Amino acid sequence: SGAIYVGNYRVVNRHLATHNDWANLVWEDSSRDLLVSSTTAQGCDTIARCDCQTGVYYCSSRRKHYPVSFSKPSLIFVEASEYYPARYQSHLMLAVGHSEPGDCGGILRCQHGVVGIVSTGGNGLVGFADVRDLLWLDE
Ligand SMILES: COc1c(NC(=O)N2CCC[C@H](C(N)=O)C2)cccc1C(F)(F)F
Ligand SMILES: [Zn+2]
Repeated sequence: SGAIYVGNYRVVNRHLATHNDWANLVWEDSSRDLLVSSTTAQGCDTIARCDCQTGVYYCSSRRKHYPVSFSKPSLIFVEASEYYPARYQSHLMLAVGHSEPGDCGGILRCQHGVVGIVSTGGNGLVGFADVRDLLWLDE
């Protein structure tokens, strides 16, 4: 679990969005596993606007932060799950690191701000949904 809170927006994994997220929907994209909902309160977070390929993520299944080197946002094949058929997920960045399904939502940050959230993983890999291209989150 986990979310990004920037301005009047809440960014979550689309597959973990609640009834209230859908009732306050701003934008969603199944191909990216992202959903953004509106908030009444002003959020705590800053979005990175950079091309960093290293950073630190929070791993809830270890209660620890880990440093990672990750690939540039790209189209990656993701096996079928209960949430989605087998498909290519776009804007996904992979890294070697521990992750379990419940780790989705953990934030990846670099020195500039929030980069993205945990969205996929397995076999010593962790995948992050990028949010740095979503310039409208800042206005
Ligand atoms: C494949 O199972 C996982 C997952 N689950 C997912 O990646 N997915 C399930 C949720 C939607 C994701 C997506 N964005 O489509 C895919 C995450 C971390 C670790 C593992 C594990 F180690 F068990 F293999
Ligand atoms: Zn950066």
